[PDB]
Amino acid sequence: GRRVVCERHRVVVSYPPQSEAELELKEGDIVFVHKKREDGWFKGTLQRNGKTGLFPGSFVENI
Repeated sequence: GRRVVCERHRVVVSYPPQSEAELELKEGDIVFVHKKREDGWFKGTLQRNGKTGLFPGSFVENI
């Protein structure tokens, strides 16, 4: 019941970052979601490169 801050997701649609605040997503990447924002952007950390940043939530799916 305690907050989930490391929720495992898979990237469904690749996303190129518009700035350094954003994460590059590649299809198939594993991303751990720390926060889902009211504006629909997620904060998470990629397993592949260890980077933390913001990305559009609709581009990922729960595992």
